[PDB]
Formats: sequence, structure tokens, C-alpha cells
Amino acid sequence: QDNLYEEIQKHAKQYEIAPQNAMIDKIWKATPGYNGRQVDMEASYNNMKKLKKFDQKHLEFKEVSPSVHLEDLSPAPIYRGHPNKKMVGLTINVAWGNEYLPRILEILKKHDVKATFFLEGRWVKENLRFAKMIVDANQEVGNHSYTHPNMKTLSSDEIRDQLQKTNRMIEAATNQKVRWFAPPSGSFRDEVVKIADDFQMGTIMWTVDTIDWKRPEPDVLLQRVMRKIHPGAIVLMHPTSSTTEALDTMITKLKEQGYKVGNITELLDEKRVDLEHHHHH
Repeated sequence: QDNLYEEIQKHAKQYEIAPQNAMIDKIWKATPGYNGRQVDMEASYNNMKKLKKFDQKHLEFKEVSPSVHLEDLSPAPIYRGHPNKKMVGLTINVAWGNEYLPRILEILKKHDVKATFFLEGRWVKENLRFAKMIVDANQEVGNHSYTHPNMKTLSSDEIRDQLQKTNRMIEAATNQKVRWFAPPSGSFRDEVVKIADDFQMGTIMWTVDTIDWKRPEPDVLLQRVMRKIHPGAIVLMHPTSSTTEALDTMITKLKEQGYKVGNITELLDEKRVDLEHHHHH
């Protein structure tokens, strides 16, 4: 019948995925785009030719960019990654819990997984070595306001002062550009999002709250996450005993379900996840 090259061609459409555009969902608000894919004929053929057999697991792909991107959207909060992207983002809000940071960092290293550490500005000032420890562990940091106020009720001047003082503290302590801002208690209004945007920060919310600050049993926390997780989920945690005791198993179970796990920058990237197959742009 058909040679191997023709067999790959005949399966190409089956594995094609169109790119998906960024948009502001009526419920979920600002959602990134996500790359599509098409079969890379050369790499796929090279992967199969010595085996002389078509095997979909050996397909490789070229990626296709969407036309509308996250940065094209009007300012709006981000609750989630793209709902077709088989990845979960981890976020850790830091205004206390120093004693749990080293173990959390070790667990993340063990899994080669990143999390976005949203740092309160006053905490950074008072704990410069722990802020450095996070970035020294190759993790990214974000802005968590200066004093943990309810930002929805603050004046525009106070919002700006909270965000700017925190960025100046984080940038001096870590030498990292701040891309992301997490509102204290998830409390915000449009003006908060707009001022954060004026400082070139996206406003990050979540889709899965561990409620770890109530000190739940680790298995209760784990089951809560697994009941609620979905492609593109953003998980909210803090440096607590509950999170520290559950995180290793949590990441293992997320990977066993087929998810990649990473930080906000990685989650919101348009690049496709490499799970059963390898994609390249």
C-alpha cells in the first residue's frame, strides 16, 4: 500500500490543532492564546524510518502562533491559563512562613517545577535573605502589595504607593523584573488592575484555592486540589505546614493526571506543552 512517508501524511490532519486566540471571557476575564500544531514531516519521518512502522507516539510537531495575544487585550484580571493547555500554574503568596520556604523550594527542585512567589513588600524589606533564597533557587517573584491592605477600598494614590514601593523593594532585593501582581485576599477593582498595568504588571487571581491558611490536614488539601483541578488551573497556596506536607504528593498526582506544572510565566506562555509528543516553534 503506502510507504511510511505516506502513512505519516495520512495521519497529519488527525493531529493538527488550530491556534487559539487570547480573549476576555465574560466569566473568567483575560485568557491567553495557545499555539496550534501541525506535523513536522521531516522530524516525524526521521523518528520512524529505522523502525519502518508508523507510530503516533513518534510524531513531532511544528507550532503555529495565534493572531491575538494576551498583551493585546484590554487590562483585565487573569484567573486561568488557556482551558485547552494541559498545564497547571502554582502560586505562593508570601507575607510570612519563613520556616517553610526552604522545604517548599526543595520540593519544587525535586520535581523540576516552578511556582510564582508573590512577595509582600514589607516582608521583603524585613527578610531580604529569604527573598534572595527564592530567586537563588531559580524561582520567579511577583508583587503582593506592600502591607496587605484590602486594595478594593484604597484610594488611587494608595494603590500606586503600595505597588510601586513593593516593586522597588523586590527589584533591589532580587534583581528580577516584576511581571505579575497578586491582590491581597483576591480583593480588587478595575482601578487596581489599571494601575498595576501602568507598572507593566498583569493582575493574577486563581482558579483553585487550597485554603491552606486554615491549616487543613494535608490529605484534605490534596483532595480539594484534585477535585477542582483542570487544564489551565492556577493554584493558590501560602508557606504553611499544610502546603509543605502536601506539595510533594500534589505535584506527583498532577503529573500522573497528565499535567505539566509550572509558574505563571510558564503557564501563560503560548508554547504548547510536551506530553506525549514534542513540539517546536
